[PDB]
Amino acid sequence: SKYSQDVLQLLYKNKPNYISGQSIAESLNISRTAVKKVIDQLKLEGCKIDSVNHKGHLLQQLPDIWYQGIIDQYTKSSALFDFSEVYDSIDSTQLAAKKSLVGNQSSFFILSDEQTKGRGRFNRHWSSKGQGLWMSVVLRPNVAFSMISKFNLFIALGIRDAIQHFSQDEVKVKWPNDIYIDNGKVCGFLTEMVANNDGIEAIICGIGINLTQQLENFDESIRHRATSIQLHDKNKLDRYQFLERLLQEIEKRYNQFLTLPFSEIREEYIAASNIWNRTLLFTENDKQFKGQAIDLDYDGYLIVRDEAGESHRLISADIDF
Amino acid sequence: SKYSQDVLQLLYKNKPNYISGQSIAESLNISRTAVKKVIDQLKLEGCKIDSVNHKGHLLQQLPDIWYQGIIDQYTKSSALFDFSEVYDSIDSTQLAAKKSLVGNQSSFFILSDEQTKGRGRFNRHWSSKGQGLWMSVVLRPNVAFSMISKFNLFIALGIRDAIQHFSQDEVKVKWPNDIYIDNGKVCGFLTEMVANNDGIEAIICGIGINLTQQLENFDESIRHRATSIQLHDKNKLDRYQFLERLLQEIEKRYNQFLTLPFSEIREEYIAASNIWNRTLLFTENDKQFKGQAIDLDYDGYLIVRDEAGESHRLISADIDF
Ligand SMILES: Cc1ccc2oc(=O)n(CCCCn3nnc(CCCCC[C@@H]4SC[C@@H]5NC(=O)N[C@@H]54)c3F)c2c1
Ligand SMILES: Cc1ccc2oc(=O)n(CCCCn3nnc(CCCCC[C@@H]4SC[C@@H]5NC(=O)N[C@@H]54)c3F)c2c1
Repeated sequence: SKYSQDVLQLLYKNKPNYISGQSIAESLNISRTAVKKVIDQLKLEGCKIDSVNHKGHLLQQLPDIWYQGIIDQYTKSSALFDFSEVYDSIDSTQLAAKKSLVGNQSSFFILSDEQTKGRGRFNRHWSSKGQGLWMSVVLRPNVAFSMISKFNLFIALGIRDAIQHFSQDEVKVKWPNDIYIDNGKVCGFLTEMVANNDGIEAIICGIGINLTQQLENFDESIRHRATSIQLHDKNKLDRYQFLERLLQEIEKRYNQFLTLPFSEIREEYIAASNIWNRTLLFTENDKQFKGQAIDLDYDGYLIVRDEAGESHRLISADIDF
Repeated sequence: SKYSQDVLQLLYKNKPNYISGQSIAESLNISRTAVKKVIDQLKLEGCKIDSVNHKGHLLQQLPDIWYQGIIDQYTKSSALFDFSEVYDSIDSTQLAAKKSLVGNQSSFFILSDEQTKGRGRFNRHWSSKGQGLWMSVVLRPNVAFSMISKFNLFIALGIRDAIQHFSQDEVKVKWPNDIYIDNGKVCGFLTEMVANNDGIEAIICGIGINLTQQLENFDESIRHRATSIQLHDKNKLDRYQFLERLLQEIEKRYNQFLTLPFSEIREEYIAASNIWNRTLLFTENDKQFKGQAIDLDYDGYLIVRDEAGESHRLISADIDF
């Protein structure tokens, strides 16, 4: 409805108090009966809303659907993000972000319940409705373009922390672009930039996180190597609580990226990684080789000793277990 | 008119032969009288068209206006460019290019007679109708993002050569981003990219060239340091001939960029530069200093000895004479 988001936003703003239908009606300049109809539709879409005669309405719980009016409250109080765009379905949050950043210096993010053309690294296929967080973040660091790599390392730890807050099981980073919970890939992200020789015009970080998929919801080919946050959380995973936590952690790590050399988080990163003490398969255009991760150095390069005993120093790699 | 571009394209395709009105009418499935009206309007817009009873029409000369139908013939025979977009007016060819490249791997260029929001380096103001070439080129080199700097060096020589073909006076490059004809800035360009750690998604090269401005057409504040190609060409500068030459040279230098190390053009570059043997003013965020250009090294870095005797090695700089 035209006013569904405004009513939802009023309900969210007023937790933990009940708000009367009349207060909503006056706030939006519509009748009591249009408020009641909007609230009925919200309950029909899966809003858990307690209604009490003479007292009004209390939003208790949101469904597994993104609502622009709620996310507006997230950006309103954000020192980092100017706005968000929220979609039920699009081709890709990353395509949208790359278009929306042109011609302005706004920091913002784009969320979609579903992507019809989700793309990962190397143009690989990735995005079902209701089961995952599909998000692109656009930021404006005043730094040289060579700093993209370090951004990628900082943001990994923020994403890992946010997921770890909801998982009873250990959450690890696979350098440089994925997150795992006990052999199951729960998240992929990729950092892209627009830049020139004078500096970066935008960072676009694309983040895809499996939230509520049950094993039955993964292809039988990938079930053993894929997982969702819900499969490691004894409690219902609430996507809004999770998003709030993810944005706090993104901001924390972005400010670290702007203020700290990577050598100051390198030990934490190494201890959060699951690439050690195992044979790794590296793909590099037309050539593939096996090797071992020896170190992650002060500049974020992975130090590798390959099967033939030769050392490599890689800013990035395409790694399989 | 709906068919003005199709008729213009037929006339251009048929040089050096005359084409009859009937042949155009049959080609486009319209009447002789609509062909005659279109041709009258083309002549009114400044098309020099010879019409001869019983023989037909010969396009002899185009006005100082960009026509999509002509540029289509330029991209049709190009091994490099898939298409172009041609505008009478837009905010910026570079904004448009950055939007049009999202979600595809096409190579293309964007031309506008006028820009209302032309922007150079550091968001500086730059774009009058009828007097200049305002163009953005989008290319798809399969290379690492650190290669942007070398692209910038190769393209400089192509732009310089194209201008030099029409100027009786020596044309020089001011590293890293401008072209001069005897103390007059005739061109600015800037190379930008979209990239991630796995490689470049697009090069966007924005090129602005003063073509036909007379000194009266420059602000009185910049007249002594600004120039146009026309002011150094005893012959009428024809913008289409010039564009054709500029695109040949862009392609030549792009293929060099893809195949040669910079050390193979470094000597030519040094001999084409006008930054030697003079005091230069460098601006670097909040600090400014004076210095001398000592060398351009094998990697494209400018070697500078500053006024205090300290050496600097700069991938890029903000330089004034
Ligand atoms: C979690 C999970 C588990 C098992 C999987 O078996 C799969 O086949 N897949 C999909 C492909 C994952 C490979 N990949 N490529 N690039 C990356 C890193 C970048 C991924 C793109 C992230 C976001 S999604 C929102 C935004 N809008 C886009 O179009 N991209 C970005 C990968 F992990 C499996 C996946
Ligand atoms: C020729 C000429 C002579 C005298 C001048 O006195 C001036 O004030 N100006 C304008 C500013 C020139 C400084 N500049 N900044 N970045 C650069 C390099 C990048 C310039 C942008 C080029 C293209 S134009 C098509 C495309 N679409 C855009 O928005 N940008 C690009 C500069 F030379 C004078 C200029």
